[PDB]
Amino acid sequence: MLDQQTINIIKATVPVLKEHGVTITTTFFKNLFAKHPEVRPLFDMGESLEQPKALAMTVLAAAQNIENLPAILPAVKKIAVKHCQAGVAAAHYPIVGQELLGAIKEVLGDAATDDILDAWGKAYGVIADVFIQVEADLYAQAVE
Amino acid sequence: MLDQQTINIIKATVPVLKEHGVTITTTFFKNLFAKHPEVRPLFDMGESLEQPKALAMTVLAAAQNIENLPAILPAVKKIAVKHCQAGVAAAHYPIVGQELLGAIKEVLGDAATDDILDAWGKAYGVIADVFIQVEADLYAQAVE
Ligand code: HEM
Ligand code: HEM
Repeated sequence: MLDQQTINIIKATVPVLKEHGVTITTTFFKNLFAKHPEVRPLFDMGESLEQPKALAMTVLAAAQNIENLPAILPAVKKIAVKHCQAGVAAAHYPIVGQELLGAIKEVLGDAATDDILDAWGKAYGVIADVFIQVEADLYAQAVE
Repeated sequence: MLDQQTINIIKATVPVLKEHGVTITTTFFKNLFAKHPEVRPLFDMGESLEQPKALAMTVLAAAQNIENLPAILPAVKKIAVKHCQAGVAAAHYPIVGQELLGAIKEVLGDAATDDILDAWGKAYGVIADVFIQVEADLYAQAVE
């Protein structure tokens, strides 16, 4: 669980990140696909490489709700179904986290202190752990 | 969210409460029904007054998992269905919390420091909030 200052940072800064949403989203996907070619096949439907554009913004929405994560469970469950369909693994989450933080660092710029970036790293980890556990149980459910 | 000290108290003491499970369970239900006659109709099937004996022990099991509450979601969802079926309200949860804490105080006796009881109050609140939100979404889902 997160300490209070971590939560204060998330609550205080997420509106800034949301205001600059288009930059976060596009930087995130650019860096994800460029630096991690191994995940590109998961985003291949069917026709140029396709993107769930709300992915990063949905992390931010979860973070905004960091104190009432149960409230976002209906969204999580639906996304989790798509993840398990696509073959998302627990080991993917640190990769997504790394590139999200890179995008956050870009948007915040001079305002991107180590403590603030650390805070978002911790928040992402808590949010990812929710998806990871839900998806693990979904994977288990599929071979009942 | 809970602070680290609160969590550490929960982790350290929940095994003691589990060892004394039968006393917690029986004290809880005795006091619940005696002190809150208005909830008795919810435990009325049909033929003696009925008890989900695992109710308190399931709070303790959730507390054991306080750091990975997503792990208990498959159980929570199933219990939530039963709650919404029975007519459990958000306003009921503080009542159950009160009588659970009363039972904990009974079992711990000499060891029931104010800080330990406060920690269990906070932990219960977090756990109850999970059920409350899930059940609120279930209630809403029923009239879509
Ligand atoms: C960590 C938090 C994450 C969040 C909040 C998130 C959020 C989302 C959202 C909102 C969608 C679109 C769902 C829809 O409208 O159908 C999506 C789709 C997708 N995500 Fe995630 N995601 C996360 C992590 C990941 C990770 C680690 C991967 C690993 C590659 C991943 C891969 C995908 C893929 C492949 C799709 C497309 C599924 C499809 O095309 O049907 N996501 N995600
Ligand atoms: C975090 C708090 C709570 C937990 C962990 C919990 C847990 C449980 C469990 C394990 C059951 C048995 C489920 C089954 O095996 O079918 C149950 C049933 C029940 N609980 Fe809860 N409970 C909680 C709060 C409450 C509250 C606040 C009320 C308000 C009166 C309540 C009323 C009931 C009733 C009436 C049933 C019987 C359902 C049936 O007969 O189908 N519970 N609960």
